[PDB]
Amino acid sequence: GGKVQIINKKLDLSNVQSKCGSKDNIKHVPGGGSVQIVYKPVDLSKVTSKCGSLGNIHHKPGGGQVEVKSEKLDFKDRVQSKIGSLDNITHVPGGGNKKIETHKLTFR
Amino acid sequence: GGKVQIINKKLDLSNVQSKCGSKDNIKHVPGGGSVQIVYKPVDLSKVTSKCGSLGNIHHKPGGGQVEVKSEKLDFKDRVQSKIGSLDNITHVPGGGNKKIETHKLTFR
Amino acid sequence: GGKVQIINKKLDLSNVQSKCGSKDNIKHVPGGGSVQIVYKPVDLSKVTSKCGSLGNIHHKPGGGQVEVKSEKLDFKDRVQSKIGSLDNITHVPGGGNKKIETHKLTFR
Amino acid sequence: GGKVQIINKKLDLSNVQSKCGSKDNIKHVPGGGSVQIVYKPVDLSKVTSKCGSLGNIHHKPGGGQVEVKSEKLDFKDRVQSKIGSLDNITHVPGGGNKKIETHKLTFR
Amino acid sequence: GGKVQIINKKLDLSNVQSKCGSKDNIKHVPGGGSVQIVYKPVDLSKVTSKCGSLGNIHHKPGGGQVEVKSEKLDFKDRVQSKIGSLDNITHVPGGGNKKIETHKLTFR
Repeated sequence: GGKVQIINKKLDLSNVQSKCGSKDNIKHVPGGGSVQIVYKPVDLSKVTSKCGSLGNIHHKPGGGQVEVKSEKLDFKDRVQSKIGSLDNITHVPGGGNKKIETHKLTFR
Repeated sequence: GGKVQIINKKLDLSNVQSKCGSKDNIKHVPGGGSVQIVYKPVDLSKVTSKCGSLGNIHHKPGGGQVEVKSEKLDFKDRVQSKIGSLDNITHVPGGGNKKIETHKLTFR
Repeated sequence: GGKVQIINKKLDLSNVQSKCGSKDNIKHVPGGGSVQIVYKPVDLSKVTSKCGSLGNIHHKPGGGQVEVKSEKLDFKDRVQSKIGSLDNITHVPGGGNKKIETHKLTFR
Repeated sequence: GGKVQIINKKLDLSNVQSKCGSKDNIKHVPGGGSVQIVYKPVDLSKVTSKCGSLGNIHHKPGGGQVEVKSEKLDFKDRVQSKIGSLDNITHVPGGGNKKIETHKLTFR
Repeated sequence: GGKVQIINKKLDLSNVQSKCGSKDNIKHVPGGGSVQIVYKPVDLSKVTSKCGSLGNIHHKPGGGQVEVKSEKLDFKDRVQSKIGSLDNITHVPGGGNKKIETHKLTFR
């Protein structure tokens, strides 16, 4: 028999803002010969702006209802190999250099 | 029989702002020959702005209801290999250098 | 039979602001030949701005309801390999250097 | 039968601000040939600004309700390999140097 | 039957500010050939600004309700390998040096 009464009269709301930055993986790479790896970028963000808003309204006297709201994420990883491997690289941004040598003699 | 009464009269709200910075993994890399790895960037942030807003309204006298709200994240990792391995690299940004040598003699 | 009465009259609220900085993993790297690894950056932050807002309203006399709100994160890691390994590297930003030598003679 | 009465009349609130700094892992690295590793940066911060806001309102006389709000984070780590290993490196930012030598003779 | 009455009349609040500094792991590293490791930076800070705000309102005469609010963090670590190991390194920022030698003769 209880009464839940909400009265709103003459409400003036304004200027509700929310801002988020950029999310770039690889961007503005003038260099070369590099190894850049972005592995599993998982995002569950939320940028929300609520102005005079109400949530769910429930009127369940003696209900007994079962409500389940679940979010499951399963992305377990098991690495058995090299992710980023760079070898035998000569990188000379300069000029006029002489006799730049790299060697890799593997006798298995 | 209890009464929950809320009265709002002549409310003036303004200038509700929320800001967040950028989230960049790899950006502005003029260099070369490097190994850059971003592994599993997981984000669950939330930038919210509430202005005169109300949450969920529940009227459940003697309900007995079961409500479950769960969030499960399972991304366990098991690494059995090199993530970032750089070897046998010559990096000469300068100029005029002479006789730059690198050697790797592995006799297995 | 108890009454919960809240009365708000002639409320003037303004200038509610919240700011957060940027979250960059790898950014502005002019150098080369380096190994940069960002491993599992997990974020659960929240930047919120509340202005004259109310939470959940519950009217449950003698309810007995069971409410569960859980957040579970399981990302245990078990490393059995090198994450960042740099070897046999010559890095000469200068100029005019002569006879720069690196050697690695492994006889297994 | 008890009454919880709250009356707010002619309230003027303003200038509610909260600021947080940037959270950068790797940024502004002009050097090269280095090993930089950021391992599991976990963030659970919260920058909030509340202006004339109210929390959850509960009216549960003789309820007996069970409410559980839990947050569990399990990311135990067990390292069995080198995280950052740099060897056999020549780094000469200067100029005019002569006969710079590095050697590693491992006879296993 | 007890009454909890709170009356607020003609309240003028202003200039509520809270500031926090930046939290950077690795930043502004012009040097090279170094090993920089930031291991498990865990943050649970909170920068809050409350201006004329009220907390949760509870009206539970003879309730017997069980409320649990727990936060559990378990990230125990067990290291069985070198975290940062730098060896066989020549670092000469100067110029004009002659006959700089490094040797490592391991006969296992």
